[PDB]
Amino acid sequence: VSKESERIWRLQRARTILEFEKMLPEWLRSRFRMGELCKVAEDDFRLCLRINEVKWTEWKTHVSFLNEDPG
Amino acid sequence: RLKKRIFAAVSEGCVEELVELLVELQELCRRRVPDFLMHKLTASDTGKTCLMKALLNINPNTKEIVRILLAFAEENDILGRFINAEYTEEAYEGQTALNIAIERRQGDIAALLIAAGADVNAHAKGAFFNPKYQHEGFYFGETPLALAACTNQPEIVQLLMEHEQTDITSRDSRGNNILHALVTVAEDFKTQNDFVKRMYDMILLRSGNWELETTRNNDGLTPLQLAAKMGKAEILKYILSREIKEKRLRSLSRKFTDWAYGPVSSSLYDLTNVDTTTDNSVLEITVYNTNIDNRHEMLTLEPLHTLLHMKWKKFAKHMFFLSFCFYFFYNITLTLVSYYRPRGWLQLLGRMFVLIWAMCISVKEGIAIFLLRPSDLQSILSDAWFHFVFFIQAVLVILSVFLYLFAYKEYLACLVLAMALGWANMLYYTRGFQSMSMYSVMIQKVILHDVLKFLFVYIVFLLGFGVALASLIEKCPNKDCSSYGSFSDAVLELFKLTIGLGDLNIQQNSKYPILFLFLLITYVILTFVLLLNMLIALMGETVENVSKESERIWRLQRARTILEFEKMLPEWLRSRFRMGELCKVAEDDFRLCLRINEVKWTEWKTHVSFLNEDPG
Ligand SMILES: COc1ncnc(OC)c1C(=O)Nc1nc(C(F)(F)F)c(-c2ccnc(C(C)(C)C#N)c2)s1
Ligand SMILES: COc1ncnc(OC)c1C(=O)Nc1nc(C(F)(F)F)c(-c2ccnc(C(C)(C)C#N)c2)s1
Repeated sequence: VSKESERIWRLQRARTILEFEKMLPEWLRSRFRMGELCKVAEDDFRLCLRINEVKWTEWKTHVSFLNEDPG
Repeated sequence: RLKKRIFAAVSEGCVEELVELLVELQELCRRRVPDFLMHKLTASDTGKTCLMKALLNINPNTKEIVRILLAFAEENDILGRFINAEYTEEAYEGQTALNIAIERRQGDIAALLIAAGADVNAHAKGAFFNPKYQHEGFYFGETPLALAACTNQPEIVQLLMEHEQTDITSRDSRGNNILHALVTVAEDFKTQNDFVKRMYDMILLRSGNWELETTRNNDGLTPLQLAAKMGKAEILKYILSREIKEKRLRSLSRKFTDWAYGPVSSSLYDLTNVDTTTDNSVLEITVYNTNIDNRHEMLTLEPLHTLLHMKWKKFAKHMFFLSFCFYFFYNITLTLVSYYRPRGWLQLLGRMFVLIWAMCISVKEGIAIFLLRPSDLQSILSDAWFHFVFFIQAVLVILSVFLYLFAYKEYLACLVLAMALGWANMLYYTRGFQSMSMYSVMIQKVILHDVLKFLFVYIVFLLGFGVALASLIEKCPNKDCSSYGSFSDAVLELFKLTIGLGDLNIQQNSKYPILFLFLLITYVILTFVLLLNMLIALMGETVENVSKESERIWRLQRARTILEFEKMLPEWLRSRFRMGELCKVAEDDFRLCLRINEVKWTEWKTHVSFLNEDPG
């Protein structure tokens, strides 16, 4: 029942987030506008969302990346 | 341009012959002294060279590419200033090609660079490698040895440690050496699978000497005190009980099993920077730091656990019982002067007792509050909170005596409040005994968490339905025509409807009686649902969680009480108690060891080692 209450809270939270995003005008929505514009290919330039993670298990040489200088 | 051409030729890696041709052309242009060559081989803005740019972009043909690059550098007497070129940007300042070859987990190329003269003592002192927040930057110790250790590369660590020019005892920007950095980097077992403990053991044995463990960073913290400060419980458990059975590296041990026969084992733990006789030991740090929430797991490690147990048995049990007895008799006298109030032979003697003891309690708990750092008050079921209620009660007592000496009538409110709060504060002492600990923590959890939330929502219900049923009731010319008359009348009737002292059938006197009874039955149903909700939350959630949470809170309060009592004693008394006896460990070691005999009846192994084989 606590799973159920937490799940209901998360679902209604997402629902009211989307409700509130619909009330704003166009300019306020464009001023919030989640997502940074990023070039991912030769000429792609698609809006992305950045997520940092730390994994201490899958040790691999890093050969796929867009920037060679992290930060 | 040739710089961009060579850079792309060395980064793409699909063409090594193209960089060979460009290097032939570079030698041709150089035929026309070293500075022009390295200005055409390193990006002037950042400082990245063809070695860095080649190692950042790894491909199956990068070993031959770096061989070609180092050959061209050696054939020009420039290898020195080329293989040890570093960044210049304030983000990766000091990063070298060895750092880049180790972060890419390139063992062959790393051995190549070290055998070609790369300074293994380079310090990546840039804002990326010394960040302020994780996930933006990565702190490893600012050294290729620390980088190879922090990223689980035991073979590169062996290669760097078997080097002669390497420096294991080198301190980075923060003063952290390899061991402070390994402590800073350790996370958990469900996150790292416990390789930092293995790297710690390896780097400590290979450099067999106390210079790494006795080094203080820019905060004065050794690796052990640093593992205590940030709650690295696995690293701390490893260090605090670390037994080297090798005959030469046994002085690096902290626990010396010298006795084991069957399931029994009498070991000798080390108490050098542990047993509360130094500036800030592992015991005091482990007990007093409230920025981790891992103390429950760290106060169970063998030396700290037995040290707290023995401090208790020796003096703190008695000091706690005397504290409890004094507070109990102070509360009894406060009760007696509250009941027998004036409405001076021995009464004033007792009042002066409670007044001087209230002043003493007030100064004590006020001192404790002054040096009471935040993050202690993070949890409500924490001992730090009690200093506040003890202070408030002592303040109420002295304020009531002040108001009684003068001609005020409100001294009785303060006196009765002080008596009630003292009897409540006895809960601090019942949380110090063991059984009463579980009982009192369960009671206080119920109250402070669930009773207060339920009481907030229930006060909302009470006030709402009291206004609703009071506005529905017609004024009438002044004996009790109604029962839900004034607002306080309605709130009282609803409250004692909840606790079972109320009747649904009263003098109506209202003009909308069906709406009145609908609202009343709605109150009853909603408050039953709320009551049963709280009751279900209690009966389900706390049958398993607070069961152990009781032991957690008891252990924390016990440790904090033991340590403050030990601080209260005079220095000669502390010197008298001072658990732990001297023991010769090596040629000249002579450390204060604590003997702990542990019988584990689930033993399947054999023991052959000793310090005094003759069982004590
Ligand atoms: C709305 O329901 C609730 N919602 C949340 N919490 C609740 O309890 C606090 C309740 C509830 O009804 N509680 C109870 N009240 C009483 C009363 F004695 F007062 F009658 C209970 C009772 C009655 C008779 N014999 C016992 C013994 C001593 C055997 C036990 N045990 C207990 S039980
Ligand atoms: C007297 O017994 C009854 N007879 C007939 N109907 C009843 O229910 C309406 C009842 C009954 O239990 N009433 C109650 N009133 C209250 C009050 F909060 F208001 F004080 C209850 C209470 C008080 C304090 N902590 C709880 C916890 C959080 C432990 C729970 N759960 C519940 S319980």
